[PDB]
Amino acid sequence: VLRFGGIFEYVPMGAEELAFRFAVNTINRNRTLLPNTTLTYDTQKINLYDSFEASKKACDQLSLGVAAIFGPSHSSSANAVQSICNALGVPHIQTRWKHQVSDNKDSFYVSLYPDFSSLSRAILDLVQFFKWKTVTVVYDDSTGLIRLQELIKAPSRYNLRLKIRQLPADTKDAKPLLKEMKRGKEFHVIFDCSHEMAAGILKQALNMSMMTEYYHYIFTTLDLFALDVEPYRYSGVNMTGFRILNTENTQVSSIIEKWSMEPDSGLLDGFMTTDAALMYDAVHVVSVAVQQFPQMTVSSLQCNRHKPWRFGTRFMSLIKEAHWEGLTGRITFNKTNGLRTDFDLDVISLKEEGLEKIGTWDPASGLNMTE
Amino acid sequence: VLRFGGIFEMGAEELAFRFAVNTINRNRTLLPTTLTYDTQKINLYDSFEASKKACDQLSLGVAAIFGPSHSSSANAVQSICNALGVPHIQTRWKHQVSDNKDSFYVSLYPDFSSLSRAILDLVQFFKWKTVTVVYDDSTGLIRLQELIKAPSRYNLRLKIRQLPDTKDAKPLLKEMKRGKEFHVIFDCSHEMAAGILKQALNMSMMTEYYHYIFTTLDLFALDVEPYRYSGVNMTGFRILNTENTQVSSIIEKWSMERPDSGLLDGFMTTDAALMYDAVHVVSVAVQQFPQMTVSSLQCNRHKPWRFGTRFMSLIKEAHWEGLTGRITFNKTNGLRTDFDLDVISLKEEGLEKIGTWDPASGLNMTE
Ligand SMILES: *[C@@H]1O[C@H](CO)[C@@H](O)[C@H](O)[C@H]1NC(C)=O
Ligand SMILES: *[C@@H]1O[C@H](CO)[C@@H](O)[C@H](O)[C@H]1NC(C)=O
Ligand SMILES: *[C@@H]1O[C@H](CO)[C@@H](O)[C@H](O)[C@H]1NC(C)=O
Ligand SMILES: *[C@@H]1O[C@H](CO)[C@@H](O)[C@H](O)[C@H]1NC(C)=O
Ligand SMILES: *[C@@H]1O[C@H](CO)[C@@H](O)[C@H](O)[C@H]1NC(C)=O
Ligand SMILES: *[C@@H]1O[C@H](CO)[C@@H](O)[C@H](O)[C@H]1NC(C)=O
Repeated sequence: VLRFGGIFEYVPMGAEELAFRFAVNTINRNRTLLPNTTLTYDTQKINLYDSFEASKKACDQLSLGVAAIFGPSHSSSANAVQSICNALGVPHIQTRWKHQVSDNKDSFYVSLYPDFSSLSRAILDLVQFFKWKTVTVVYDDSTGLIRLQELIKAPSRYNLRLKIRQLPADTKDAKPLLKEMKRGKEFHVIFDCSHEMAAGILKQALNMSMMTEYYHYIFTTLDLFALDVEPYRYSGVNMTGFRILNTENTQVSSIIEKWSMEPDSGLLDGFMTTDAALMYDAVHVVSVAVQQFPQMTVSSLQCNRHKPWRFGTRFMSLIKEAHWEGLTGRITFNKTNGLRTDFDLDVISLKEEGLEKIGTWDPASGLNMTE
Repeated sequence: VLRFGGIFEMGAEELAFRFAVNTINRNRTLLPTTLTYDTQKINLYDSFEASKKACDQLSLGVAAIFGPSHSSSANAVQSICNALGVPHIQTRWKHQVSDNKDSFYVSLYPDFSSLSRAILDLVQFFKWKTVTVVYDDSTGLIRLQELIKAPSRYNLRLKIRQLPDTKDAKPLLKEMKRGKEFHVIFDCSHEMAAGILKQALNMSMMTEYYHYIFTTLDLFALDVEPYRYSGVNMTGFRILNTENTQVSSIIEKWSMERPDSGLLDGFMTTDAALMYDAVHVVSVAVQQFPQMTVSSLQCNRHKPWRFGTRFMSLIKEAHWEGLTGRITFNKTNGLRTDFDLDVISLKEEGLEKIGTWDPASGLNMTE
């Protein structure tokens, strides 16, 4: 019997927090996992973008005695708990993308979120398939540039002429930006934002008769198809994106169901995000690591009192090597970056019947289209 | 008599800090009071060690911490400073976040959105149609983003590359030479720059066809001797007013205290000059607040700093003529968005001021 850690936003409850609890409870029930063990956990609710509070709440979970911390979903917060985890030798489990640094030499952490250099290369692979010559990439926050940088420096190695814009704070302030694209005849567009931001801008692009067949939008969000695309079914507009969540598999469909069993924004109700799906998978991927390490026993470690974690290098090694078929498909880590650089995607596009798989992608095979 | 804080990777910023408080002590005009300080040497890119060393300086009792010169390290001490209400003094650019609501901090480094707008103002003056922007690390994209999204509002067609090893820049140079990319912007440290110029030279890439612009403000602490009569054009900016002799003599007694790399020996970087100015800009704030007294504050024991909101207010309002010119802060971002630059270019006599710039006036060229 051992304990896990968790840090989530403070507020109604969070979707990642529920995917975490729900995950350890189905690990308890399921015989195959922990036939001689039981998962308990400790939840901490911190105000995000607060490195200090995240570090303290982290140290409280460390003295309490955890085998791994599932840190916050933010840049600053996650970097703090990542450094504390690397110091005291306790594994850090990130479920989102954060800006990494070459200088940084932390090793006690892994990220289940699909390496975003693989996704940027999948996007341009999709632009190659569409034979696009021009394209306007519009991002939400500045980190978007660091994210899909492999796409930004394609025009230098390729024959591409892409403009690049950004949208302000207000959601509905996207109309002026849309006026400039409409006016600039920029029909091929990539959007770097959350599926919520996306559903919001599509509702405005619609008001600006911008949903014709001339336009073709690609989306960064993997939760693209948790969107109510009903209003744009027969508008003639094309839309494409990726999906790492294998909802095609019924095992995944039933898990998503018992999870959803527990407003007019444009989103569909009763859906599981990839952030929630990645937290659920994280719990399972670390459960298979501890499964191969029956001699595990948490320990009370203090931040002020320097003291590495006993079974750290061993546990972290079993985690970076773990291969697990989860909701998001085959899960494996780049031995160098402990970063998930190899994964399977399903390219999907809007049709007159709705969004549907038109092919697959992956860093290896490249781009396979079911013509 | 009060104490200051400092965190560094001896270093040039650390010496500019000590040197700064010692000249504040000597100089009558300031502290007619005495400055003592506490130095901490942390391994950079270590949020944890930076937070602990910071809390040790907080319990010790400081009036302000001059945090580390890194993203992660500076964000940690920035959050701790905002919590315990002690002013944070950053001297470099770090990626800021809209969500972040910390207020106890200011950055003397010139707002990099003003510099990105000065760069394109320079590209407008040169009437460049094409241009290849090559950055060093990924944060460069976030930095000069105001330039990257110019092609959408303007008539510009700029490529964009990244460099990996210093000497591994040759393949990148082959692609530019081959792609006829003569107009080039470089986003890197003056050390990286001096290194790539030495290679561009070996590749007969220093002709009059090429024209390089540089992000580094320490551009002209470079040995540009080998490219004097090569015919190549080179341009950059300078916020350090070495033209002013007061600044020239300070830089001198500084270089009196402390390899074939392409750099010039005995120079003061803008990072060191900004630390020196920081100490003075915060000294003028405490000068207008004689009722100041440091306090021992604990991290585990929540307790804001008494004269925090007041001190931080006197600092964000402080106007000070320093080594880097007039220093003032954007009331909203506590970020130095208004400053004076001196555009400089390589001639047959060497680098020299060919004009000035600033967010207000725009671009003034001494034709
Ligand atoms: C679109 O939005 C405008 C306001 O921006 C509103 O006045 C108009 O009724 C809308 N047009 C339609 C028919 O959707
Ligand atoms: C692992 O990381 C290296 C270096 O970033 C990268 O080149 C490689 O593609 C990654 N591994 C895989 C198979 O994705
Ligand atoms: C440039 O570098 C090459 C390879 O090291 C060297 O052989 C050559 O002499 C250099 N060019 C000159 C003229 O210095
Ligand atoms: C560089 O400067 C000289 C000054 O005479 C100018 O004639 C030339 O056009 C410039 N080089 C470029 C980039 O054209
Ligand atoms: C401060 O920054 C804002 C952008 O955040 C800018 O619009 C404003 O002009 C700056 N303050 C002034 C008036 O100098
Ligand atoms: C242009 O520079 C001159 C000095 O050469 C300066 O006196 C003048 O104020 C500048 N013009 C303006 C106001 O932009």
